[PDB]
Amino acid sequence: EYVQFESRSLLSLFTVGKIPPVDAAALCYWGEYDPEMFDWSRDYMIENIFENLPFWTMIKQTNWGRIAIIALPRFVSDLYSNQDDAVQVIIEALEMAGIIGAKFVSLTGLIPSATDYGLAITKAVANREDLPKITTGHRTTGAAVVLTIKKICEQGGRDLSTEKVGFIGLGSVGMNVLPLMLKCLPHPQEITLCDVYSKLEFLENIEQNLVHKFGFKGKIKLALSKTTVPQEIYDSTLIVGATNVANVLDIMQVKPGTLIVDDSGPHCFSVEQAIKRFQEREDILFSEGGMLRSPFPIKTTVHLLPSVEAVFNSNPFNIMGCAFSALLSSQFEQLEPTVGICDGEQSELHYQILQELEFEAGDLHCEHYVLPAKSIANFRQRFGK
Amino acid sequence: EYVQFESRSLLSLFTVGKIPPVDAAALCYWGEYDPEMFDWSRDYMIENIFENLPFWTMIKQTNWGRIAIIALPRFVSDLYSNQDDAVQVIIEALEMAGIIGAKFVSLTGLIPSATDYGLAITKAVANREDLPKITTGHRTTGAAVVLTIKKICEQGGRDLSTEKVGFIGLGSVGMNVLPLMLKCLPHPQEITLCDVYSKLEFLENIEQNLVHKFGFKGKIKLALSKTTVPQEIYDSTLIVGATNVANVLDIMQVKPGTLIVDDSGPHCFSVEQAIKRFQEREDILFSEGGMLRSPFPIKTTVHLLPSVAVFNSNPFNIMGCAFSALLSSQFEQLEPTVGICDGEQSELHYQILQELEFEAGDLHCEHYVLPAKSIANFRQRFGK
Ligand SMILES: *SCCNC(=O)CCNC(=O)[C@H](O)C(C)(C)COP(=O)(O)OP(=O)(O)OC[C@H]1O[C@@H](n2cnc3c(N)ncnc32)[C@H](O)[C@@H]1O
Ligand SMILES: *SCCNC(=O)CCNC(=O)[C@H](O)C(C)(C)COP(=O)(O)OP(=O)(O)OC[C@H]1O[C@@H](n2cnc3c(N)ncnc32)[C@H](O)[C@@H]1O
Repeated sequence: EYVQFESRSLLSLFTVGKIPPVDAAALCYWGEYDPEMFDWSRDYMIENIFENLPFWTMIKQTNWGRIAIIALPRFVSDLYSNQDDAVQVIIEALEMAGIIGAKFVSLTGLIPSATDYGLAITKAVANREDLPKITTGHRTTGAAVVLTIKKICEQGGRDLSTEKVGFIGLGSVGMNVLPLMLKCLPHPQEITLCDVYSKLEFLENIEQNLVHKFGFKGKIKLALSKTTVPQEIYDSTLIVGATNVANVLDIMQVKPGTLIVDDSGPHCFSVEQAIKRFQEREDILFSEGGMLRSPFPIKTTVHLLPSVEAVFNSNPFNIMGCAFSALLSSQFEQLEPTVGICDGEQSELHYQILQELEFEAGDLHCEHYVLPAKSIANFRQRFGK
Repeated sequence: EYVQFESRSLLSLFTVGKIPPVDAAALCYWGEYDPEMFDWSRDYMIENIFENLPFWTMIKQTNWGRIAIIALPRFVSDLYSNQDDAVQVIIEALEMAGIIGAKFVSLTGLIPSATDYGLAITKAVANREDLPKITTGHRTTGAAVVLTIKKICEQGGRDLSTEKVGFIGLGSVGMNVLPLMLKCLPHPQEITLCDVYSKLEFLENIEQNLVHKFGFKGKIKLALSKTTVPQEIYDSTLIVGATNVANVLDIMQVKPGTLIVDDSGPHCFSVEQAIKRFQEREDILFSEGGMLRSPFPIKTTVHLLPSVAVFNSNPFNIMGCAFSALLSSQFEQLEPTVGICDGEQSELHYQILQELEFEAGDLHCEHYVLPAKSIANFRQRFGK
């Protein structure tokens, strides 16, 4: 009904006028390469499975316009292993996106982290005016995470003002969330900042800004990670994750009653262990942080790659925040696209427009698993006020 | 080499900038469907193999620009039985062609014959301004045939002024050839006009134009067909075919020393029997008529449809009416042709081709090339 499978090439159908142009696009990639998960080398898959070409795989038709989902013919390790190659395949994808009508293109996942947050792309296309504008979409991602913090506190039966909040990963997304949360929601009583040892000075500057720029009056703690989070993080009652490193948090050690919002992909904790613990004990709440719930249902068209071949039954109201960011920039000129580490209060404009449009966070879920509403109510009966 | 196989979609490669745009396109179709498919239905091919989409299958890189070859997702019988659908899929292919750069698009094969010579396409594109221009390319086809007539007489040791010429099929292509032949080459001794019985009045008018308009002083004979060609046609020593019906001419009945230039597709005689007879007796010269020979080798990129001869192709050869779309984009005086146009711009095409050092392709029929030594034997037994 809201999900339609298309066996024919979306690009071919577009070029003969059988499907309309899109207004925006979002670039993704094929996860991570593991030699024990595939029959062939990395180079074989890139050349023969992905054909070294970007692949237009989905259309998301929202009330605010159409988004093409385009997959780069690369794994995440390829983006980091050669930034020049990453930029060149992204430029090939931007040329395709422009032909099919995109005006703005979102860089999802770790594409910003691997490309100087878009700046390496913008410099390589500065001499071109025929390509769509790029955005990391991270201000909208930041607002989706704050909306999820709001929702998981509501579903948990608690107020944020009583929480001890631990931030795991204070990179581009993480530092969009922390100031916006302080702007939009009641201040918690304690904030822990957790990142790797080499970012201690960076974290100490964040602590200064918490006191003197963002008006935070509660307790502040710094927690340095090595291969995993230090044990102090398990003192937090709300954990907010935005790491580029999987499984740094042991979900079996969070205390009963803990709320977890995580935009990390893969998650900073084990999804299968979190689900098992929730099914057995119903004593945590956990969710993706970057997903928005549109007030109107979204029509999704899906064209699977035959060689690469949870789509059906997927929630038709849900859309990823940074993907939707590209439509926000075309609909509302004030919501300018973002490249580089962008510091400022413009995230509040993303939060305000999302609320005026009656977006909220997606219902609590983690990859394939939706937390059933009765189990959430059981958690709330035991661990709320 | 000059032929390059590409396993990836040309359309995909173009949209990422790995293939440059083209200057023109030519539409074709997937031959004829019949129980020769032995394993798959017609609707299964159209719905699941062609996917009801045009298929960009080749690029030809010439010294005068690039042309995309695009196959319509239909068989030839589908074009005649349903002119409405044929126009609809052609307009879909024109939108793709415009996206990949084509300014002019040729309609090859029987597409003009089944679409009122492009008039039906022009009608349905109405006021749309986002599509490339179409052309039948038949004025360039006519120039290729006249160039082949010139070439087969060169190599046969014969001169046209002493020949008895029989035209089989006087449609769009055939009537581009005849006036142009009279204008560019020495007038033959005799001309026979052969078409279907229902076109008698049309042929009678051609005869009046031959004498009073084109200044032909030789003998003119009309000889209609009811199914196969009448016996009068076998009195001809040069036969020029352009029918939309196959196997109306019996190659076994032609006299020794007969020259045959055929643009029919499939041919109006049996290709198998023509080869067999030529090998055993070497008493006929026969060739395609619509094939041009470029002075420079053409580089071809081929993307074969994954479901469904090319490397054995002459890299100098290019089909006349395909090339016509490139001529229209290069030379603004060679206007595109839609409908039965007649006219005498045909000389311009012929003159431009000679200017560019084009000639007819070497004598060949489909996959078979007539060996140059067997051509010399013919010239000994039947030339001068
Ligand atoms: S489009 C919306 C973006 N989100 C998604 O697409 C879903 C998940 N996909 C991802 O690619 C990533 O998980 C993120 C995008 C969420 C990473 O975000 P980003 O902010 O762009 O990446 P960045 O490299 O700038 O910061 C990452 C952050 O994580 C810290 N970190 C690494 N290891 C640790 C440990 N062990 N503890 C704590 N922090 C850690 C990095 O040092 C860095 O600051
Ligand atoms: S790129 C240039 C186009 N040529 C080709 O692509 C190669 C061959 N492909 C074909 O589709 C056809 O063979 C032609 C294009 C050569 C057909 O020519 P055209 O002029 O466009 O078609 P039209 O229908 O206008 O005329 C055909 C002609 O043949 C007559 N005819 C039919 N049956 C007979 C018989 N038995 N005898 C004599 N003539 C016959 C038709 O009445 C009709 O007038």
